Amino acid sequence: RSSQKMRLDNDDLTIAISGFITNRIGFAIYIVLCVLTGGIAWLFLRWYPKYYVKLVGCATPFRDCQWVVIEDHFNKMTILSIRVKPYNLRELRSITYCYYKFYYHPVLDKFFCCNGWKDPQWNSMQNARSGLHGDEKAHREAVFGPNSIDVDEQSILQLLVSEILTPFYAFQVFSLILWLCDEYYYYAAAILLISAGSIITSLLETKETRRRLREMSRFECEVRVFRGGFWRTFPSSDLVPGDVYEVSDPSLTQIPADSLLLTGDCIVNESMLTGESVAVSKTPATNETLAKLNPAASTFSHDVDKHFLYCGTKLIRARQRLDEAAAVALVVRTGFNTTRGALVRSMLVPKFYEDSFRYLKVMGCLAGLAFIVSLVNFIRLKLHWTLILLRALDLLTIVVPPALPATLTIGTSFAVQRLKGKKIFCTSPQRVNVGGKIDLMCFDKTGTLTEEGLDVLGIRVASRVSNRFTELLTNVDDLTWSCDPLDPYRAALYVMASCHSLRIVDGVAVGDPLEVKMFEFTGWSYFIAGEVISAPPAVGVLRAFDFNPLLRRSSVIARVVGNSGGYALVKGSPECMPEICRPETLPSDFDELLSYYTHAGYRVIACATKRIPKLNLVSVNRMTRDEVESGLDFVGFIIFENKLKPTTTSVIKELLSSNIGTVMITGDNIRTAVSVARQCGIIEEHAHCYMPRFIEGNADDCNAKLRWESINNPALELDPTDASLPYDNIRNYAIAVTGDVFRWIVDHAPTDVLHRMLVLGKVYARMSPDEKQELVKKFQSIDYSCGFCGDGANDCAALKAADVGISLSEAEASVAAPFTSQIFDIRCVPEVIREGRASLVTSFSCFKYMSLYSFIQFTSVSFLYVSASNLGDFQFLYIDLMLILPIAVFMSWAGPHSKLCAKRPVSDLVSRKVLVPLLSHVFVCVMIQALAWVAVRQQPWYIPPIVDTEKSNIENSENTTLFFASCFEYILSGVVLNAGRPFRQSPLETWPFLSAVAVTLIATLLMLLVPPYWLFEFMQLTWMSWTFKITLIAFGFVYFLIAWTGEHYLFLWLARFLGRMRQRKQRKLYKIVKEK
Ligand code: BEF
Ligand SMILES: [Mg+2]
Repeated sequence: RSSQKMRLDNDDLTIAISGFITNRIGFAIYIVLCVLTGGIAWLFLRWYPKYYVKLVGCATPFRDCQWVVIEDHFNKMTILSIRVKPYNLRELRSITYCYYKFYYHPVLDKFFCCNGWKDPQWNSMQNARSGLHGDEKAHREAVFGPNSIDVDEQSILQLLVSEILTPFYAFQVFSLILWLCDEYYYYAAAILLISAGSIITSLLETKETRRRLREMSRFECEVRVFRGGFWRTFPSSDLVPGDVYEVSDPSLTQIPADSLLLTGDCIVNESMLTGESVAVSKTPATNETLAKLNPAASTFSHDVDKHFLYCGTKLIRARQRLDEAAAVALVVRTGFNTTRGALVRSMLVPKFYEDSFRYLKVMGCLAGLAFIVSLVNFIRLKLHWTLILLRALDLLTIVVPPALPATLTIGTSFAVQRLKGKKIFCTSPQRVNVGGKIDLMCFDKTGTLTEEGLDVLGIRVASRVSNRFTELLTNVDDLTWSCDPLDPYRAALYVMASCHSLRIVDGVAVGDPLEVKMFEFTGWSYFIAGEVISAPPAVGVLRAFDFNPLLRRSSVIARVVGNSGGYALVKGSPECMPEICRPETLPSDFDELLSYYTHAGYRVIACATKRIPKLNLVSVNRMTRDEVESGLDFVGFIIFENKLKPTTTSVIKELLSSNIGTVMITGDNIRTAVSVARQCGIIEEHAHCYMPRFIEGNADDCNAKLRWESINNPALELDPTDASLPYDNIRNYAIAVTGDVFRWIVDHAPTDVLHRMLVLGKVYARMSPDEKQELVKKFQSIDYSCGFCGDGANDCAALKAADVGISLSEAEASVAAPFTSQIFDIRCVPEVIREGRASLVTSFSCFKYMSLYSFIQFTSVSFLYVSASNLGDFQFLYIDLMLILPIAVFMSWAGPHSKLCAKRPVSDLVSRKVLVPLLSHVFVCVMIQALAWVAVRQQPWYIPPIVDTEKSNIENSENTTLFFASCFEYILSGVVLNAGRPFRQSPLETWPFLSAVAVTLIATLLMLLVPPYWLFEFMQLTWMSWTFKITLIAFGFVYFLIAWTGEHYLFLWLARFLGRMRQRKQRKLYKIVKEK
């Protein structure tokens, strides 16, 4: 065999592998053998390697191969090499591509994806609790390896060539060489140092930020592993499949590796990997799950899910110790194979400046014509042969300025610093300019909009005087004073505060996460719990009949200090309670209130009490459970909820103000996602909802029909044959799609169902990571640009597909986003949007200015190549150093405004609104230069330029006039082409830029009006007339006025005028279509 095609199911790649030996016996044209090119051939074949491979390697079978080459379906090429190890076949020939680790098979002569995955013959029969008896940490750790070591930025060269190395290098290097050959001492060095400093600074900054963020993601833990029948502590990075450890140990807080409980139980919280906001319980494996276990499965059935622990899931509680341990666990998948890991690896597999590429190619095309005409004129004047190339090739390096990327990078860093000054850290500087075109902002529910746990909302009390519920009573302070365990209020306070199996450790209890929050809601101090000292008596606890799967309630026998008798306090599930309680106490509104509080997403809990007169140390053990819950008295409801973060609503309001659509994408259920949306503002307060349900046939059938119904009032609907419009509070509505209906729609849709759904859909629930990324792709296909404020691994993949990615937890693997935040809130988005818009407008301003610079320079030179006399060699330097770089750099020294606006900056460079003002600025600048030149042509003397010689003489009156006019144009155009009040702070407010402009203009005025004689010789000036010296000032002033008035009024009007003359986004059509 000599080739192979894989099939990668986790991410569709279908890679192609082919093996090649190293150089031939004769390799005289190898990359370094082409030393005549040196680095040129290296550059040529670094990106496109087909010639590289055809030059070097020939086909060899995989048995004797020396390096393999990998080809995915993007037609993107890569080259890897095999490794070698001499023990268990006699050699593990293998390769590694994007963290997939492919093993050779000496028997069938093909590659395999880790031989699939292992199900050991010794493991999983009945009892794999023996442990790794002997040497099974060396003979088996070689195959599997350590736990999730990512990369150390393989070499600096890839980072340099990807993040920083712009395509402008070739012409820039040629320009530096030409200037070196043309006696440019100062400016070549200035350009080289500025570019090198900026690039090295960027590379070092990004490397250090990446290191700082990656070091925190290690999360290394310690575990008490069985080895050979002994108990030994070990680091978390020393585990292989078939190795037992223990869970009940207090020092453990996160599951090390994906596992399978064998003895005991536990309660865990899988929030981040799935999205559910409810803690889950686990149970052992009964020798039937072990046989029905294939670790290769992408997602398990319900049983094996019920017995697994997922790596990274937070451990809440375990069966406590009796010196021993009661929660052992087996290890099945370690490394990248873990479910949390597989998202990280599959994230990295898939690999505006093109406008600058267009400008570069157009400028090169124009430089061709300029070169042609310059050579024609030079050969017409038959000047010295050497001087028919150098000064006839400076045209190219002055029509394609090389100082552009440096100033763009500096302007970007002036915003990256402001971002890092607000606790927001950026790991990819390019995305800042993408922040100014966000037209949709997607969120997540658990962890970003709302806190990650359940919080008690209030207490409802079933009075005994009138069988009617009472108000919400959100605070215990009002609870204590309320009156009518004979009093139901106290019988509710006791059950909230006492009656729980909590084990306090450090003044804050640890245990089941439901009654804990209840305990802190009570606020008392904790086998007796005395009330807060700031009148409630002291409660005593005797014995607890705790939770049972069959009977959903728990009970406690308590004794008040003051009273002689005792009480039985029970807390349970309202579904089963009424058959226990005394029927003449239920307030007849039980069903309605329960249904109301359940159909909104909340969760409820019922309390009941029973007085018992005779209680002693004997009857406590004598009486069984049934007598405790024989007949009791209902008290009321304890209502949970999913609390919002305190500041989310204001941020959502401000985003809705500035005409930015918002949607919510979650993984929880829909019944609470709708209510969470309705509280904050994503859905309007009175807007209806509409859900699509299969009228007949599940997602299996391709012919199934879908009915779009309401939620609050069934039997009502909007159109299905498809209009997504109200059939037959009606102008506003929103569609909330489940997680399987969306899959069926994307599988089958008339392309109008999908589009109207995507325009109207607001609250998606039960969505999976692949569903999330397909949704983001469809969102971008209808011509959006959607940011994503995700926080967990469950939505890591989407964070890569979005245009702008934010994150809320740098600790976990959500570092995929180009951004990262250290203040966990939604208060992070408006700042990013503001900075993005300001950076966009500043980048366009600087780009237009630096592209007008070239035309100024070219016109000034071309008025002079008629007589073959350049500007000089020091006026060039003054213009290119003291005039451009200060103005161009300091024009980006500002910050964004404080408040958002409904407006939006332009985003397309080649549009008919960024280019027309530029060309008209050119057509006023050339007008004023040629005007001054004509003004000096006739009225003043000395106007003859010296006839052509071997050395192009440069002391004329056609040099000095077109040097001052050019200088004034540089300064004033730099002032005018600015970004002011609409998206930045007022220029008058910030001093650096305006003071730089003032000092430079004073310098020029001093050099013109009364020039020092030593400087009058240092440059090649010539004497002028007082009147003409005033005239130059007048020309500068009128350029200022004309440029300002045109830039604010004229050229935008002419833009629309020419657009209308030329008259002779897939969405924003559907909105009008469905306006009703
Ligand atoms: F925690 Be979220 F659902 F990504
Ligand atoms: Mg999550």
